[PDB]
Amino acid sequence: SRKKMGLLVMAYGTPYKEEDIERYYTHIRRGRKPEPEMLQDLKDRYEAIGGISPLAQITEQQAHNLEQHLNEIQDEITFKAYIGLKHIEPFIEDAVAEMHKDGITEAVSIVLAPHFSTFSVQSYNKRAKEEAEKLGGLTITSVESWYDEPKFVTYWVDRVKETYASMPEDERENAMLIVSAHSLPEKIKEFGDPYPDQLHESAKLIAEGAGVSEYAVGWQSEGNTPDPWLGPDVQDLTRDLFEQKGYQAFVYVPVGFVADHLEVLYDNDYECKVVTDDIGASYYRPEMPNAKPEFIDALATVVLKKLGR
Ligand SMILES: [Cl-]
Ligand SMILES: [Cl-]
Ligand SMILES: [Mg+2]
Ligand SMILES: [Mg+2]
Ligand SMILES: [Mg+2]
Repeated sequence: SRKKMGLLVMAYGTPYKEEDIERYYTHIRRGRKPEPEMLQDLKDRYEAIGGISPLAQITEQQAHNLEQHLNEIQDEITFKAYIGLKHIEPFIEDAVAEMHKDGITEAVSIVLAPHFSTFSVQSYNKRAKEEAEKLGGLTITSVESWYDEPKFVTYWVDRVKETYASMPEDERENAMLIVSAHSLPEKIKEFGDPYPDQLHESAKLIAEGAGVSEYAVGWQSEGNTPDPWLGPDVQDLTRDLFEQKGYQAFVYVPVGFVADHLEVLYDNDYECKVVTDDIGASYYRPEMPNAKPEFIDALATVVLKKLGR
């Protein structure tokens, strides 16, 4: 009696093993293979964060739990999850072609990145729809953003509350909250890309809900191109804020990311920790959503709301 629908879960993607590093970054670098020294460094970074194997598993677990949960909280639709990635197989097109072959005719998509941007989200959705249009007989409704879903805000608000609560007294009174997301080229502004504003809005909503009056907005993990990228970078912001007010502790909320991957386990947990360790301040970074029940419910609500349920 249920209506069959495809659940297209898209994401950036991650290597499955150390030997994937080369091709994964070549793709990210738009066809330019990393030099020998860079390849070695990347391997060292992944080893330092506990290994690669767990990365892709988080995404698979996210897609799977979301599929099971949605199927349990409503009784009108039966969802079937398909993972589509940008930088490694299964690619976005591959997932769409599979849904078609399996007989899916109606699907709903969601990107594992809360803020809309013309660079990624719009591109992912555009590519999924074009593949479906090319195959025919299949339509897709795409979630464009969900950073403002109350349940998602609540997740971070609660994590931040716990973090400040566990803080000593003299730290709680001189702590700074830094909310960040993946940095992108500044040129996106020429299209009126709401990306920057959505990050600032997430920061305001999380700070307000947690009761934190002192916070800043930062970017991280910027790529390497001649054109300028959104700033300031979390590393510089941390130092700059310290040099002007001398905070004793920094709380990092990489709201732009949803899992324990390299741009949090290393770009925050290591690179940011280096700076805080250097200035003599305490480092804090709340648990990422990953595949936890609270997060999966938030995502389920996002999907159902998109479908008018
Ligand atoms: Cl939407
Ligand atoms: Cl949006
Ligand atoms: Mg091996
Ligand atoms: Mg919206
Ligand atoms: Mg970097």
